Parts: sequence; structure tokens; C-alpha cells
Amino acid sequence: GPNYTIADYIRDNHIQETPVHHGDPGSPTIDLPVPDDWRLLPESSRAPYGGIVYTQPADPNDPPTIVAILSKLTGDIDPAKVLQFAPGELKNLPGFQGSGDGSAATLGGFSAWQLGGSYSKNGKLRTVAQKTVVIPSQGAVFVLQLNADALDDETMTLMDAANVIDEQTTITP
Ligand SMILES: CCCCCCCCCC(=O)OC[C@H]1O[C@H](O[C@H]2O[C@H](CO)[C@@H](O)[C@H](O)[C@H]2O)[C@H](O)[C@@H](O)[C@@H]1O
Repeated sequence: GPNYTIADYIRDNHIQETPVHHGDPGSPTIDLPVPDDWRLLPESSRAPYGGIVYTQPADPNDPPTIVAILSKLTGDIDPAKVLQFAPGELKNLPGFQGSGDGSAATLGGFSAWQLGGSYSKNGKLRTVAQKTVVIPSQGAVFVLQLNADALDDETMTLMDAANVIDEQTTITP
């Protein structure tokens, strides 16, 4: 879309991006909680750094989910620029409408950005949110993204899970 994204920032600079998996040497330990009535998703193509799925969806083929992605950035990387461009991806979604560009936050003592809103997919309104955490460590900048998605009517289910994550996540470089 017309908004500059983290993907664009990496593509446009001398920055190498590597996917990161649980237990990789050199990687931060990220302890994300599993809220009650949610279930852990192992790492997979659909949930690169794992995720959680709600166990009482109104539609079993479209349940509330929060998926994690962890990337390792090396090279000519500025951590504050990653936060500056975090809004771009959601803002390019079809029909996205949110409260501004989001806001600054923290997770586990590291700087983060969070934004949320609604978008229309296949004529259905969905709630989406993304928290991006920048974790400078060991000659690199790790970027954690937490991607939340649910049908509009289950917005409050997503919000509850996000509270648990914000309260209880630890990050250890
Ligand atoms: C930790 C995992 C990533 C963060 C998960 C946060 C999940 C909770 C749901 C999310 O925060 O959505 C709520 C935010 O979206 C809102 O959107 C509502 O209000 C806008 C106002 O323009 C409206 O257009 C939209 O249709 C509504 O759903 C707000 O934009 C945010 O400020 C809320 O916090």
C-alpha cells in the first residue's frame, strides 16, 4: 500500500533478516503466557514463532488467534526506525480503520508499538491488532511481532488475551 512498512525499511537498506525459532543460539528468550481458555500453537508456517488460539470460538473455522513472529535483523539497522514504521503494515490492510497510528508501549522492559483497528475481509468486519517489540541484542536487533485477529463480535476475547500478554510476558536477551 501507500504506507511505508518495516518490510520496506529492510528491503531498502543493507539489512539482513533471518527468521528466529525457539531455542536458536544467539536469540532472546521470550516467555509469552497462554491465557485461560486459549491453547498454544507450536511453531509452523502459519505461526512462525508459535501462537495461541481461542478454544471457544463462535466459528470453529475462524477462531480468535494471536500469532507471534520473531526476526533477527543485522547490518545497518536503527531500532527506533523499526518502531517508526510499525504502523504501516496494518494501515495498508483493506479498509483498515483504527485510532490513529497507534501508540508507544513496552513489553518485558523493551520498547514497543501497538496499534489496532478493524478491516473488512470478504465482506466481514474483523478486529486486528499488532504489537511490535524491538529487542537490541548480541550484535543484532530482534523484532517480535504479535499479530491478533478475530471477527468483530469476538473483539473483547482478543482484548482480554492481549491484557494477559502485556502483564506477564518476559523477554531475556
Ligand atoms: C498483544 C497482541 C497484539 C495486541 C492485541 C490487542 C488486541 C485487542 C484488540 C485491539 O486492541 O483492537 C482494539 C483497538 O482497535 C480499536 O478499533 C475500534 O475503534 C476504531 C475507532 O476508529 C473503529 O474504527 C474500529 O472499528 C473499532 O473496532 C481502536 O482503534 C484502538 O485504539 C483499540 O485499542
